Amino acid sequence: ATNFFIQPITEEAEAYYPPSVITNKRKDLGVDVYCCSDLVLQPGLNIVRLHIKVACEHMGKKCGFKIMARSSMCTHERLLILANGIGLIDPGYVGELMLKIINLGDTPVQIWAKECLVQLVAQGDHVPDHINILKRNQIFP
Amino acid sequence: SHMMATNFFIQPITEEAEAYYPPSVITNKRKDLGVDVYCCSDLVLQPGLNIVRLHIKVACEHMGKKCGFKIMARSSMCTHERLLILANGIGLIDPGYVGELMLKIINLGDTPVQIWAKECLVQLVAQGDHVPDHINILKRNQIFPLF
Amino acid sequence: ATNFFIQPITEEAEAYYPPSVITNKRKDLGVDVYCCSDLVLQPGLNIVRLHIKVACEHMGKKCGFKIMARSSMCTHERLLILANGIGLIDPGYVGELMLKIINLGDTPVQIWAKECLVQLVAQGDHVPDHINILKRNQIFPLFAP
Ligand SMILES: O=c1ccn([C@H]2C[C@H](O)[C@@H](COP(=O)(O)O)O2)c(=O)[nH]1
Ligand SMILES: O=c1ccn([C@H]2C[C@H](O)[C@@H](COP(=O)(O)O)O2)c(=O)[nH]1
Ligand SMILES: O=c1ccn([C@H]2C[C@H](O)[C@@H](COP(=O)(O)O)O2)c(=O)[nH]1
Ligand SMILES: [Mg+2]
Ligand SMILES: [Mg+2]
Repeated sequence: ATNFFIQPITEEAEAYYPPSVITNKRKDLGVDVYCCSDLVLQPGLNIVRLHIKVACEHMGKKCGFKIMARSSMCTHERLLILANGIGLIDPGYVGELMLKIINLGDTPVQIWAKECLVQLVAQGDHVPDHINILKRNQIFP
Repeated sequence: SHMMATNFFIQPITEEAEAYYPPSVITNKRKDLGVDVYCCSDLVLQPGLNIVRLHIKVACEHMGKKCGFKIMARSSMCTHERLLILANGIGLIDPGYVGELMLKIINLGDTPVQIWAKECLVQLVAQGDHVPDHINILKRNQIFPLF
Repeated sequence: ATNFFIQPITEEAEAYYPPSVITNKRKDLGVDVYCCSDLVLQPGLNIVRLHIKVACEHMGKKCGFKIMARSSMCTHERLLILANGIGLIDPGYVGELMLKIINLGDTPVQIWAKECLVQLVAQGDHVPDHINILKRNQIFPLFAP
């Protein structure tokens, strides 16, 4: 009914997205995605790449989805917000997912490749059945 | 296929909340998407991140199954003299959560600002943006199975 | 299945919303919407009118929609966000769309009438099939109380 397809673009992303078919059994709404690189976020705006191409599918038809902050993105010591509130991904988009993150604080803050700052939410808030992680060399299903 | 039922269940947790949530069934005949929700207590929010308890337990139900909901700011939250925004753009609550609902509010200004018990800074929106049919305001001292 | 109806309220809106029917051939989720006049946004809160009445309809029934920033609204030289994150428009609202924009920088920033800072997204995120731009000088029952 509702499935995601994630393809790592970079060598760094490959370390975090080994090819795999995840069945979403706890029925999580959002698909957490990694930073894939350590980065230092300056006060103000930061362009943050997510190292992945993503396709979402609902009832067998390619559909859009939304990039949303995870609850832990903003903590007391890290005042980080998604510049656009919600990242709206149109079904026709086939490029790399990109983030704009504002560090509202006065000093830089460190993020680690292992962290998931944001989550992918299918158009319509449909809970995903499967999350397909494709090979870098692979071909989008 | 054609028409589904969507309902919210709000249960007050504190004595302050009982003032704003008398046991009641609210019918949503205006077909508003969101469910306004009170602060219940006067609070001073410091610059930066503030964790605000909402004094309620919330369940959302769609087609008879417990579902998630979304916390969204109301227009009244941010005023010229009170630069307030929801921390995570939109709050995302999973159906399994049965704790007290909490806001993450960022005070963007340099000075402390006040929120007041009677204000609704935020509204609850069912997973998938379904218009609620009923808002059930449950008695405080009750055991309810959906929680 | 899912249609937007946009009606310009002001003469400034008419500069950007000529009467026409737009097809959404790319199947984008959002409907880009213009500022309609040049504005100076001071540091802190700014109330910004959008000069339009909008109705959304899905499967023959009036529904809600959401105002969302476009990723181009915020750049290194203009630190702009929507105060409310997402603007929730109830299916019964038939007045002018209004925006609360926070300029997080320390200096006024200039936005131009032709820029589209936000987009409209149907309730439930349904892809729009048609975007109808209605004539200003007309009363339409979809916008009745
Ligand atoms: O946070 C975001 C928002 C959008 N996009 C991509 C997918 C969209 O289809 C495309 C154009 O978006 P606007 O510039 O029209 O918002 O950019 C992102 O990668 N990240
Ligand atoms: O804005 C929010 C986000 C989350 N939660 C609840 C639901 C989650 O299951 C639980 C854990 O969230 P963190 O401790 O990760 O914030 O808190 C809230 O009450 N408000
Ligand atoms: O950014 C926004 C949010 C809301 N509204 C309109 C549509 C809503 O139905 C109405 C009341 O919304 P609150 O004041 O309840 O957010 O205001 C806007 O014009 N712009
Ligand atoms: Mg309201
Ligand atoms: Mg677009």
